[PDB]
Order: sequence, then structure tokens, then C-alpha cells
Amino acid sequence: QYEAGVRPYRETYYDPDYEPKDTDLLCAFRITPKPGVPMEEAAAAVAAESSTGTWTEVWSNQLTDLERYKARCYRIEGDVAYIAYPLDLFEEGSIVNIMSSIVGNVFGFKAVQALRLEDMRIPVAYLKTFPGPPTGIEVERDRLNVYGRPLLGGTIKPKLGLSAKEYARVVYECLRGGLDTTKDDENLNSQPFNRWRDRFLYVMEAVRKAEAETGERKGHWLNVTAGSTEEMLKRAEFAAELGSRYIMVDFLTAGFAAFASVRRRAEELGLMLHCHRAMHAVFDRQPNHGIHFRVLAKWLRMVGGDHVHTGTVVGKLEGDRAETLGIADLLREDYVPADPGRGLFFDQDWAGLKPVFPVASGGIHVWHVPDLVSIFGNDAFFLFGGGTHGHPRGSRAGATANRVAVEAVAAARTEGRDILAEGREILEEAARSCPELREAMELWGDVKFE
Amino acid sequence: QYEAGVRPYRETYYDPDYEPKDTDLLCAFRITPKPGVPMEEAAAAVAAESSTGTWTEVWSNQLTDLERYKARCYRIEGDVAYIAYPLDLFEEGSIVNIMSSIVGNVFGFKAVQALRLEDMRIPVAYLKTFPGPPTGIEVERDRLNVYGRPLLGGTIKPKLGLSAKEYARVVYECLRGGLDTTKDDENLNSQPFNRWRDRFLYVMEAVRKAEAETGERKGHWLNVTAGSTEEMLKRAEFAAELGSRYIMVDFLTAGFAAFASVRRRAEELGLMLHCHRAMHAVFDRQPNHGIHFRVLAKWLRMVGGDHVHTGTVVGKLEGDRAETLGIADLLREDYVPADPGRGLFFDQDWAGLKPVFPVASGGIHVWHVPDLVSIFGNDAFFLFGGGTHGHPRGSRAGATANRVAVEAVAAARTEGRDILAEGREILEEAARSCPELREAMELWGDVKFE
Amino acid sequence: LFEEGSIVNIMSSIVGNVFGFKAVQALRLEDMRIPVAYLKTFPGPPTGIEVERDRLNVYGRPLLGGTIKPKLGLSAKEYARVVYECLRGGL
Ligand SMILES: O=C(O)[C@@](O)(COP(=O)(O)O)[C@H](O)[C@H](O)COP(=O)(O)O
Ligand SMILES: O=C(O)[C@@](O)(COP(=O)(O)O)[C@H](O)[C@H](O)COP(=O)(O)O
Ligand SMILES: [Mg+2]
Ligand SMILES: [Mg+2]
Repeated sequence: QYEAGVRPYRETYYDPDYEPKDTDLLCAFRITPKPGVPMEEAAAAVAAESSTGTWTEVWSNQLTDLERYKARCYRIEGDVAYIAYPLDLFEEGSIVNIMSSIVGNVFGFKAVQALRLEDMRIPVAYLKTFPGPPTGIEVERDRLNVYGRPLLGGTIKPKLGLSAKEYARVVYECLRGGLDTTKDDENLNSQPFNRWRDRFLYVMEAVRKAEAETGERKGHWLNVTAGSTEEMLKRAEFAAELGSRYIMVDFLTAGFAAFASVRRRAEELGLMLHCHRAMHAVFDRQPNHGIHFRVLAKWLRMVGGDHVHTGTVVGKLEGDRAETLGIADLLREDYVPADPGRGLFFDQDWAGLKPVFPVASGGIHVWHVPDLVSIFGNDAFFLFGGGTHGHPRGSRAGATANRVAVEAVAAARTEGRDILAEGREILEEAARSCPELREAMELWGDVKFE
Repeated sequence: QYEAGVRPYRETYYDPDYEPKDTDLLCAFRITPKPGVPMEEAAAAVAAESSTGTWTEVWSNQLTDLERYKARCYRIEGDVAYIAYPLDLFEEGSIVNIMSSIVGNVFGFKAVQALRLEDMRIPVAYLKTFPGPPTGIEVERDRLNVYGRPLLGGTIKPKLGLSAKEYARVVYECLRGGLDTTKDDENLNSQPFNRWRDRFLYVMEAVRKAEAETGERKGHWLNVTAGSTEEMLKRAEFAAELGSRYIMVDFLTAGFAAFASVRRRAEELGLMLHCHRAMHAVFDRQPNHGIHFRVLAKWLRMVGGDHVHTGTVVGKLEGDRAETLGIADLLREDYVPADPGRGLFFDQDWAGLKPVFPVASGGIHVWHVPDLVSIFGNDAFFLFGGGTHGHPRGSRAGATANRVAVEAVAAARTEGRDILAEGREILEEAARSCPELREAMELWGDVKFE
Repeated sequence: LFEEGSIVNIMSSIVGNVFGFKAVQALRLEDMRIPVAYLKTFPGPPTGIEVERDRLNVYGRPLLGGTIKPKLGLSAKEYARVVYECLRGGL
């Protein structure tokens, strides 16, 4: 039955009658066809060229049962195509393989001028081949002995240029002042002005000093991001040898294959793994083309990060409130039902994988705390970089202002108060008893991001 | 001199009088500011948040000489911003670090609604920290014993679903019929229907069988892409054990850190490394946002791929001719001068690094050969997947057709003939002696992409 | 011309054979300009002045040292007795 020649993709790969199986992997693509290409043919091309098909009929199609393996577009709602992929198409436990199919080539076809992967339904049968986070929210709270509030953090600034000595000095001032954690900037790895061995040594010394002086458990997210998997693992081992509770990795710039290796070793070493999403905005910013972050967040939890940045909504970087509320649920809950209002196109069963800590960071200061607590609740990290070191009196006073603000708003929420309506009043009440908080509120009162 | 508060980014990070140094890393960004944000401020924000700055002044800025480490926008032409980065900002030999700075966070700022990295000037002093390709064009031509023509390849189809036995049957027919090489699809890793150990074994038996019957050297690009670096290295080692000349990696989905690890091991194993750019169109397609592929090509050559896909221009996937000509030079030449007509914003000295084979693949057939040879010349791989297996008489016949087409056009060019004006005649000439070629021309004569 | 990160290669070229030619009866290498692009292939000191001063907690003065004498002949026990006296005394 081999009939050589080109045929429309929709002949074989558009099936509006197909009923998805619980074992199918489902994708929701927002397709902008080339003018003149019908939506059905465009969605069939995506399905075909992300599973089994190519641009012309091949004699070798007779050597297998394509009906058993082909992906199928089974539903179209406007410019949104739903595609189902049989379980057997994917390599167990490999996000890399998911990407190679779902986003490998289908974004560059002339027939599809724009394409955005909006969401993906990971079947339970496939999730069971992934380990998920190595620590999880509950275990991490026990390790830090911190309950009932968000956790305080902050990126050391300037991003680059500080010696290891001056760098650990800022770390010490922050942790001493009330921050639970501090972190290397995503782009601080090992550079002539600040070599990783020096920084790890100096910083862990500052961590122990602040922990001893405050009586509270502290940590620093030592960035092991490096140019090769071997180098990253070497730095994770040094971090563990020094007694660090945490390491940090840029999981998108380093990449998913190496990220899996680091997550494996982090658990073996007893380290908690903070995951920075550097580069994500290259893929997930534009609504017409790319990969939505909620998909990257799912992949992140599947491989197993202990934290991942989720945006602030109200900070210097872009983030939608509704979509962020849905992403927090994808990271923390056992089961997330579909919700069009939040861009959740599918129900997501997490098959018992551990939850991930959301991390809100980027251009936030005290006045944002009511919003942040309203969005995330207690199970999140709030990071104040400039919002800490930019305090009129320096990092220690800035850390105190942010710690007090967060504890005051978290307490108000637990008391049943409306922290958005009474946000200002909650902060002013705490400011009367805290000069550092007052000075911070005066400094950045006029600083806002739409 | 520390004054707390928010300051304009351009006060420190915009310097239109700065003169770039030969040791500076230079970026060309096409910026779409948030409406109302001046171009100078947007460009300065990109510079500040990709180097040393943040959203508010910090007391710790006094602890280092930011003038020595800060990036600076030194030139703006309309919506293109040129930014210079001092050499000391970057970790030696780490593309991962380059990305963490240059594309880490600056694509997700509210103040910059779209941003595209158009080009990057890698300084010689930083290039000398990278190994480049392990094999290179010249050494590879010696290993295959092929000179004076493009090399023939082809992806096995259907992408997925073939058993290892049937998969190697298609491979043998292609190689027996005239293809120099065949390759696993980017998304074929190890799956229930086709496990990698089986495929590697079956395929290498087919490769040896075709090499003995043809008397020409053959290869198959065995995909080691996997969910972790360790697993990829394990599959590379098995490919070498079997005597394969090649392995293949999806260097963007696997990621740059694991890419470096596989490149290191490939050289140690004596393997040639084909690199598939799966996922590139997610962020190199749209002209308003992302990273142009020419930047990805430079990074690819620095880490050290032996080939990388470059597009076909005339095939099923999008690609501009002028931009592809420049990228081909970037992959193959020792020095590439700037050229506005091709989007080459900077001169690029390659500091003696070995060159990379361009690979043209995707929806091409015999009628495209005149264009392909005209674009790329002899130093390139042309891959015919569907264009081989879709032949009316099967893969071996298709391979003969494509092989005869490429050799006839390559011969015409070496004779001085204008292969674009006489492209059709050159192919009809060969068709009169090659029924396989004639059959292929009739089948796909009416199949064109814009 | 030079292998990255190899002082050994520098010497093999610059001072390998050219000091023993009949045509050049004496030759002295007075200085050498190491270009930045070649320097970036070398790691440099592992500690450095500043880090080392932090490890010893000594600032604002030269540091004191001293070779144990006699050069050779001291037992390990007596050798460490001299060391202790020196360090105890201010070195
Ligand atoms: O480099 C930066 O900008 C930060 O250190 C913030 O510093 P400030 O706290 O001084 O703003 C974080 O990496 C970003 O917030 C990441 O953005 P996201 O969390 O969206 O990935
Ligand atoms: O998956 C595919 O479509 C291919 O196997 C082509 O199959 P055909 O040869 O049957 O078209 C290649 O991976 C693409 O050409 C890659 O695109 P690029 O080279 O632009 O990365
Ligand atoms: Mg940062
Ligand atoms: Mg392919």
C-alpha cells in the first residue's frame, strides 16, 4: 500500500474523533498558521513532525504500525490545537527526550509562522519514571526549623565584581540581620575577581558566624553552575564538604541533561537544590511563540528541584498574577485541576512527587510584601537583593526591615485580616516599632512597577 | 559617596563615548522598550542587569571598582543597542556562563517588552579558553576519504516506531544506495519500540555491510542524547566500542553543560560529533525576541561540534539565504568580517579553532540541489530523509538519485558552469542516464516551499 | 605557535636550541611580553596575597619567615625543636 508522493499532514495526523488515554501525553499548542494554511493542516504538521511523520510518504511506514505510535491532533478550539502522544513514544525519565519531540523542530516550519506550547499533561504512568524533588517543602522546613511564614532570602549585589572577602561580608550582614538565606547571582560562577573555591570557603564561614550569633539556621545558595557537568559536580562536592545546606544551579543555561546529573548528586550529598531559571524569558516571554513557563515548571518538578523562581508579578520582571497562582499550585499540590482562568489547560496528577518551593525575586521591597503573601501564602521564598543592600543603612538593616515586614504580614494573614486591604496599615503598625522598616518604607514608597 | 535610592540605569551603564577593547565581549541587541521608556534607558537596563547592576543603588557598590567590571552600552542605532562586556566578567571556557549573563534575566524585564540578541563578538583572548571542534572539516574528509563534493546524509524515517531490525534495514539500503551517512532522528533516543543498545548493534552491522559491498566509507550518527550526562557518556562509549565513526547529540535540548561533557569524551574516544539543533526555533525564529542562530552557531563552534544543522533556505523549515551564507562563513572560516547585508554585526576572528561542517536538512529533494550547492559549496552535508525513503522505488533508489544529483551539480560548479541558471539542465542531463534520478524529479517536481 | 597553558612549550621554543648555535656565542633572554590572549590559558596563583593575608590574619606589615639551620643533619625531633622556638619567638 506504499503510494509515493506528498500528502497533507491532516490525512494521517488529524483525528477529531480520537479520545485521549490516561497514558497519553497531551499538549496544547497555540498555532499561528502561515496565511493560507488551514488550522487543521497546521496542527497536523505539528503532530506529525513531533512524533513519526515527515514531509513525504516513505516506504518504511509499512514496517511498523503508525496507528499505534503516531501523535494525533484530536481537538481544535480557535487557534489552540490539542495533540495526544502515545506513552510509548517517550524515553522513561528523560525530559531531554520530551523536548526533542515536542519542541525539537515544529517551531521552525514555514507552514507554521508562530507556535507556543501552552501546557502539557504528563500521564501518571510517565511521571512514575521521574524522581521529583530530592528534599521537598516539608523536609526543608524541618531542616531550617522555620514554620508558619515565608522564608527570607536575597541575591548579593553587585552581581559581579566583589572579592570573596567583601562578598562574604555582605552575606554575613544579611544573614545576621534576619534573612534566612542569601544566594550567588545566576551569573556568578568562577571568574578572575571571585573564584569559586575562595567564595565557598569565605561564605560558609560567614554562614556559620551568623547562625551562631542569631541562633537561627542559615544557608547560602552557592552557585555550582559551570561549563561542564563534571565541573558542576566537583563544586557541589566541595559545598557539601564545607557543610553547606544548599547549592544552586541555573538549570536552563546549564541544561536539563546536566541538571539531572546535579540533582542526582545533590541528593547523594544531602544538599538542597535551588534552581534559578536564567534564560527562561528567552523562550517564555512572548504570547505568540515559545514555551510557557508553566511547562518548564512541570519539567522542573519532574527532574526534581527543591526551589524554582516563579516571578513576583509586582516586581521588576514580568509575570501574570492568575498564571502565577496556577504555577504555584503546579509546584506545590498533589493534584491540580484544569482552570481556563489561570491558563491550566489540563488536570495534572503529580503521582506523589514531592512539592517545590516557589521563589519570588526581582525588584521587590517592603511595600510589595502584602501582595507577595497574598499571592503565595507562607510556602515560598521572598528574595530581596537591592531591597536589602539598598537600605539607607546597609544590608543588615535592610535584612531586618524585610524580615519584620514579612513576619508582620504573615501574622496578619493568619489572624484572618485582609492583608491587601490593610496592607499599608499592617506595615505602618510594624514600622512604629522598627526604624529600619520605617526607613525602607520611606525610601521606596514611590518605586512601583505596573 | 553611597546615596541610597533608585537611579537611572543609563547614568552608569550608558556611555556613548566608550571605545571597545579587543578583549571586550560585544553584543548587538535589538530592543523593543516598554512604551514610554527611552531607548537609552532600555539599553542601559540590559547592560546593567547582564553585568553588575540592579534596580536600586546598593552600599556594596563602593566595595569594588564597577568602572572596571560594568558592561556599557556604547552605541545605539535606532532599535539596535551595542553593549561591551569586560573580559574579566566571564568564566573561562564556559558557554554556560556567557548565557547566564547575556541572556539570563534581561529578556523578562517589564521595561523591555521584547529583546533579540542579534550577534556577539567573541574576543580572541576569551576564544583561547575553548577547545573548538575535536575533528574539523579537513580531518573528517580524510577519515571518510571524500573530497571535492558535498557529503550525502539522511534521517531514517518514520521518525519513531521502527524496530531495531527494520531500522537497520533502512540504514543498509540508504548506505548501499549512495548515501555517505544516515542518522537517528533527534527524538529517537531509547524507547520501548527501539532501545538504544539494540539499535547501535543492528546499525553498525548494517554500516559495515554497506561499507564492504560499496568499497566506500560509511557512517551512522548514533544519537546518544539522553536524560542525564552519565547516560549520554555511556552511550558514546558503546558507540566507540562498536567502531562507529560518529555519535550525535541534540546539544540544545541536552544542554550546553552536558554538551561540553560529551564533546570532551568524544575526542577521547576518537568519535566525530554531529550536533542537532533541536529546540533552536523556539527562540531564534522571531525577529523581535530571542537569540539569532548565528550566535548559537558561534557557541557551537567554541564548545566543539564537528557538524551543526544550518537550515536549507529552500526546504520545509524557515531560513534566510543571506543570513545562512554568513553563518556558513562563521562555521568554516578563520576570520569573518562584518557584513550588514548578512546580519554580521561584528568581525569574528576564530583564533585558529577548527571549522565545522554545515548540515542542510529538512524537506529537500533532487530539485533543490542546484540551490544547495550554490549556497554552501562543497564543504557541507546535504541530508535527504523523506527525499530518500519517499522515492517511488525505496531508499536505495532514492539514495542513488540524491547521490547522482549532488555529484552532477558539484561537477558542474567545478567546471565553472552557472549551476543556478543551468540547474534544471544539469539535472535533466544526469536524469537521462539515471532512471532513479528521473523518477525522483517527476515525483517532487511540483513540491516547492516559499 | 604556543600550546595553551604550557610554560614547558614556551621554553621548548624560546630557549630550546637557540642558546647553543655556533653563530651565536652568547645569548640572554632579557624579557618577554606574554599577551593577554595567552595569559587567559593559565590559572595563576591558587591563593594570592589578599587571601593569604586573610588566612594568617596579618595586615599592614611584612611577614616574618626563616629557614631552619643547619641545612641538613638535624633529626626530625631536633628540627621541630628549632621550628617551635622560632615560631614561639615571633616568626
Ligand atoms: O539577578 C537578578 O535580577 C536577581 O538576583 C534579583 O536581584 P534583585 O533582588 O536586586 O532585583 C534575580 O536573579 C532575579 O529576580 C531573577 O528573576 P526571576 O526570579 O524572574 O527568574
Ligand atoms: O526531523 C526532521 O524533520 C529531519 O530529520 C528532516 O527530516 P526530512 O529529511 O525527512 O525532512 C531533521 O531533523 C530536520 O531537517 C532538522 O531541521 P534543521 O536541519 O533545520 O535543524
Ligand atoms: Mg540574580
Ligand atoms: Mg529529525
